[PDB]
Amino acid sequence: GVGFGRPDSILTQEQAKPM
Repeated sequence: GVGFGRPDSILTQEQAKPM
């Protein structure tokens, strides 16, 4: 999802890891 430090969903962006 949204954020930084490895992806969720959109595969090559990154996420804050609450998902």
